[PDB]
Amino acid sequence: PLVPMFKDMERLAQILRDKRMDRGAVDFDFKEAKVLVDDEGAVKDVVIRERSVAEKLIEEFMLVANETVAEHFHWMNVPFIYRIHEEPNAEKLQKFLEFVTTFGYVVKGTAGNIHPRALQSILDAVRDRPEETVISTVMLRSMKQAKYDPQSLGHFGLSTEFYTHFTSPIRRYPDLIVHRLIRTYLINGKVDEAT
RNA sequence: GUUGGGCACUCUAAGGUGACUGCCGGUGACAAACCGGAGGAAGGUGGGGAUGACGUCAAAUCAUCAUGCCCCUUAUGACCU
Repeated sequence: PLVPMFKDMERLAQILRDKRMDRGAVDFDFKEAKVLVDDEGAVKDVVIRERSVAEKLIEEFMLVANETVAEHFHWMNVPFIYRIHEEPNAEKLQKFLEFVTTFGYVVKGTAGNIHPRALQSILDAVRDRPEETVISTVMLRSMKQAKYDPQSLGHFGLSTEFYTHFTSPIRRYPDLIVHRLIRTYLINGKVDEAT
């Protein structure tokens, strides 16, 4: 009974992913380790963490929910919490652009006005190359860390203007705050100056 | 800097230019906003500074005001070492 829904979920996730990549999001697909332990905490193995179709599908659904909530509250113009990723440091990024030129990769843009899509075009060009891992690593080191902020400053890595965390309030206090602000402003209608 | 000297550059004292997110767009209600993008000595409150109608609250404080209610009065007074 669920198989038809799962096939529609896969198609929708692909449509959302295609849109996200066309918007110029940076797909940072790095090989992470997963340490496997037993019930006694003894190490059994160290494997590559793979992101499957099912994880990527849920990722796209949580992303579009997160974007939709952030955009809604941005236009409501009430105090809210955002998940921001600021523009890269122009000096670090200039050094990265000089670095990838040594491998013969030429990027369209200047370090002070780079579009995320221009970085994604490098990742796509280095995919399945020996130099992939290192170009990827030096690109990451040129980016800023994402953080929580009351200002909607956008999310460079996701190439979006509106982003918040809404989808995990059991394990993230920002999401729990987002839920309280939703209840305060939308459900209870409490948009008064003192609130 | 002496020794002149209008003393340019000082300097000092005004006066006056001066900056306005104004220009100018990316987004978007061709909106806002924000990203800006230039000019410029300097930027978005050019930056720090700056503002009453009914003033008003056992605010705060009986050393605010109270003497409160004190009191000692050749002494709950001053002078000396």
